[PDB]
Amino acid sequence: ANFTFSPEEVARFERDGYIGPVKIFEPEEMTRRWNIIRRQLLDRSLAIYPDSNGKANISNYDRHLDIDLLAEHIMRPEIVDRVGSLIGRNLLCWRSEFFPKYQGDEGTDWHQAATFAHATGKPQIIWPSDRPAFIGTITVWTAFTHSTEQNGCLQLMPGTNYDAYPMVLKPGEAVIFWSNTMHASLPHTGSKTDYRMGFAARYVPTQVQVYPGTENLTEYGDGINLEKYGAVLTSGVDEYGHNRIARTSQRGYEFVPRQI
Ligand SMILES: O=C(O)CCC(=O)C(=O)O
Ligand SMILES: O=C(O)CCC(=O)C(=O)O
Ligand SMILES: [Fe+2]
Repeated sequence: ANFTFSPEEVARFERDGYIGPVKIFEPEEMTRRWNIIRRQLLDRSLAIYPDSNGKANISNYDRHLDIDLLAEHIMRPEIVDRVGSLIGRNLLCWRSEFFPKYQGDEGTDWHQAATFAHATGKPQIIWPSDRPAFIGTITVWTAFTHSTEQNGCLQLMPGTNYDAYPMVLKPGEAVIFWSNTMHASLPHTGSKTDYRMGFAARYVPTQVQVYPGTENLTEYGDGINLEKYGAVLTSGVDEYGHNRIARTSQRGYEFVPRQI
């Protein structure tokens, strides 16, 4: 079993800043899992972040650190072998978050997101640098429900300032892109019972510093509390040790690095 990208695939990712759809799970399997996960999300008894109104809580950040199925999701070979083909075999999953969309939600115009924390503007991800430090993170956006044009799917732009495709996904399919890739989104114009649920997991090679400058902090903002936070070594080895790391989830799920 190997899901590394071909030189071709890797090439078009380099060209577009994204690649998708890529199958992670069969639609029925994804749905089966999401049926469990959806209910488990409700129990926060072991969630690493406390009750708050910050987006870390409201958008359920890093539940892969306490929900078994999410813990397994970020470890999946279908995800890891692919991301590894892009930024290396020594991979860290430093975050996961949910992206729901409901009837009436508006779309967004063309833009690119930054990895700075909203509450403080502090950079969350810092790459090694000679002066400006790169701050991007490969994001794996998995459709837990279908992502359609009708329910507000994302929009990606081919090629890379200058030199409108809808990324529709079936449950279990994912789109992989740099967190700062140019994108937009359509408004949700479907029925009120048709919600879209995307689960995003973000990865950075081991040499990247996650949550820099927080050595003596816990309360970080936006509901994020680093006390029980740790990045997960998804594959390879960590020759750095400069990041908070979680070898095990709050429920005892052991994260055994995959040797692509
Ligand atoms: O969900 C949406 O409607 C837009 C999402 C978006 O623009 C983003 O995640 O960068
Ligand atoms: O994950 C990202 O790309 C940005 C995250 C962010 O801005 C935040 O958590 O406040
Ligand atoms: Fe966006």
